[PDB]
Amino acid sequence: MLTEGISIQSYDGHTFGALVGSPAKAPAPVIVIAHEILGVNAFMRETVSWLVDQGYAAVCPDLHARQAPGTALDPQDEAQREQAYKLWQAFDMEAGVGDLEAAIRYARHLPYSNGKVGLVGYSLGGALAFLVAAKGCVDRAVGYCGVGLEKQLDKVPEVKHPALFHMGGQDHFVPAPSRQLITEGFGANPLLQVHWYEGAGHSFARTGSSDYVASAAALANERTLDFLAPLQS
Repeated sequence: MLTEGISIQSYDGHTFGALVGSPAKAPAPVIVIAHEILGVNAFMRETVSWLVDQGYAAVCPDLHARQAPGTALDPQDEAQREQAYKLWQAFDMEAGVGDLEAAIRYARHLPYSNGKVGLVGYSLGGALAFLVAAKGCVDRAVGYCGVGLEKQLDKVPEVKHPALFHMGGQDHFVPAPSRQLITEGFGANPLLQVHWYEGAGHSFARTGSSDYVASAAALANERTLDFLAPLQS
């Protein structure tokens, strides 16, 4: 689902929609949400609503718009998971970062903005959140369950503002050696935090997932809100 009429234009003239949640009160910091491989779906709707309830405005851009506008896949359906994996395989990460940078610029200019913008990414969005933190577009970045972080360690010293990462300890995408590489690499830059959730799998914070772990999701989410709170006026 996207908000009708919202259109954000990127570096190369590509435009895309977004689901937008205005804040309960103005002004407010704005959180750009980088979605999973499944697009702007029920979990994104829940995430916008949650951040609005917590004193933010939120903007979830349609990152699959270069491939197919309005992707909103339900992870309960095998056919829809299959379409998501096909979209991910083809997804241009660099163009994703560009679209997120455009969404952040859009977020800064919203009429109720207090001048501060954060980014929170899940899955696909978690890996994009690290890349955006390296570019420095945002005031604070958060990434849940990003894949392939161990292949981006050269970017650790590029991070110049705080970024927080939540990672499952039983995430098959991040096996023991990868976890070790990420832990040692990220540890060199005190602007970064990486927290591991022992006993929790890849989608431990996604409501409805068979991977969901309430205790872990609760702790990660509490940490996220405490990390974002300094952006509030």
